[PDB]
Amino acid sequence: AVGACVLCNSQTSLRCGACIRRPFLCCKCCYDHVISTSHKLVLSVNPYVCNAPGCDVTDVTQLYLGGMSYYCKSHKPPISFPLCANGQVFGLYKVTDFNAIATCDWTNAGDYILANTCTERLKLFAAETLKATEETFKLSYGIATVREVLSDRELHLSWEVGKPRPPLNRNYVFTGYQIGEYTFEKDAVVYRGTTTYKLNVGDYFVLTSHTVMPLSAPTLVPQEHYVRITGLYPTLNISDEFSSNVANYQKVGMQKYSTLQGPPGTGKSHFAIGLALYYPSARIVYTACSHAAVDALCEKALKYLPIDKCSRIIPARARVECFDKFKVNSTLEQYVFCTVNALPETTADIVVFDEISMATNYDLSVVNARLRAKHYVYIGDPAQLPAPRTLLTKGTLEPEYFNSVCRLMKTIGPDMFLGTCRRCPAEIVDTVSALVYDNKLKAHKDKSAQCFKMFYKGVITHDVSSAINRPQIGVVREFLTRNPAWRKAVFISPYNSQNAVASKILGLPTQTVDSSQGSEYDYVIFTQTTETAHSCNVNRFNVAITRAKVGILCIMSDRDLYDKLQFTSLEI
Ligand SMILES: [Zn+2]
Ligand SMILES: [Zn+2]
Ligand SMILES: [Zn+2]
Repeated sequence: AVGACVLCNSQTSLRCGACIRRPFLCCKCCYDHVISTSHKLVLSVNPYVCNAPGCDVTDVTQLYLGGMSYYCKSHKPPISFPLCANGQVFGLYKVTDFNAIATCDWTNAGDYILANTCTERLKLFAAETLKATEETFKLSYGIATVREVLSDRELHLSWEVGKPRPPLNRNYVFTGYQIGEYTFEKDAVVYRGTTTYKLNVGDYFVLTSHTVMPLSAPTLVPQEHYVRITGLYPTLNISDEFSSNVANYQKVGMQKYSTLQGPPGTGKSHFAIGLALYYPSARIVYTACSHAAVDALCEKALKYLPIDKCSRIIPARARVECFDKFKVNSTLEQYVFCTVNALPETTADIVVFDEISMATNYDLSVVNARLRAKHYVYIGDPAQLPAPRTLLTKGTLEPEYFNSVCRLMKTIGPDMFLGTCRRCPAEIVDTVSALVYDNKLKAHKDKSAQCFKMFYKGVITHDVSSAINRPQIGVVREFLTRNPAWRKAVFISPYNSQNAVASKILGLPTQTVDSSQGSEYDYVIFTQTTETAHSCNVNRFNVAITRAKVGILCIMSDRDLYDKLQFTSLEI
């Protein structure tokens, strides 16, 4: 019952029994908590409660020390000291922001803003509290039981009354009863088991709520600048292919952590792998939140780094298929490729943390906890998509509050900017450069003259809250009859349910904007589906249209975003 004060570090025996995470608070801080919030339970070796038989007074503000023991006003002996006096709470060794973090329900943007503008120890408290609150909310959704099994990929579900039903997308992973993890898509529902299984009737599905470990390591270790490349040995022969990156590579070596903002198709992957070739003896751990981002770093590594010195870490509770072509789970290889959640406790010359817009402050802490390293490299794009905040329903989370790295990239700027898009037709590069990159992103490719926009609001139907626009798909179908090059196009929308309808009617492969992030395709068809905050978010829009290598068709609901597309407008 003895720890350091999460606000100021001062030793104490006071934790807040009201806070879900029960943080150690110093007497000066514990007071300013209890006297400002509904949080009145203080703990030490024993609870600060009235010790008189049958008395229920736990409010420290109505409590006194009578000898060794605590009493309320009604029970205290004549010789007693109140537990709250002169801005302190009686403890051994004798905050506005802490209070808002400790009591918020995390449904408001301002809660995430504060969890990212605050002091560094408060970012860990916030990150821990948020994640705790996120997991306890999963317990609020109704259990799903299998009524009947139609096919090997479709069944009929019965939903517990008196509890709400979860969104049936790829985000929401269920546990079958442990008969493998399962997702569902929309009275016929499409089921997808991790382990293939004759899905027994009576079997039930639940959202597994994993207990939240406390955090220790800061989001960002403290910054160190060096006069010379520290702890790394650069090649004197580096292939022309990576010549562009040498100054950035020397910056990586001359400070503790560095930030790389790389817009779509600007060479983030190339940069990350180019780092190993420039520091050829350096042990490098390649990490991201998702298997897809880590796999993408693997595909690049396979092309440039010796396969014998690469390992893909894969936890024995596997959830998707991972990259196969490396030795699996060899923690000691020079090159290690591993999701944040699966990181081993180890050291490294360089940690490369990729897709940083998708990381939470929880993830940034875990990494600094599990990996002791000479250099930390943070790669991604704050103009791209953050991790979903399942609890956030009010306000929009701006890129400067995604996590500590994005806040740095949005405030003091990134240490390094990849400024030339080599993926996208210039029509797309020019659109996004103006929209989210302050005109700093340059087109390598010419205009493709295969980038089209149509303003067509259509009709918005909903499967629950998930939007569908059949007329927008109708327009796409018409377009395809006259544009046969697009037969191979990937269909993209901000909505799973629009994607389900586009699958049936068009037969095109289908992606949400959020699932499309990090991928590229020759041709993209985008239906905005709706005018909502979701569908008009400039980051989501940016990702949507930068997936395309050759052509994009955008059926738009929003005038502002429509007019900004530097595309040939179509009629109908
Ligand atoms: Zn509290
Ligand atoms: Zn304190
Ligand atoms: Zn009492």
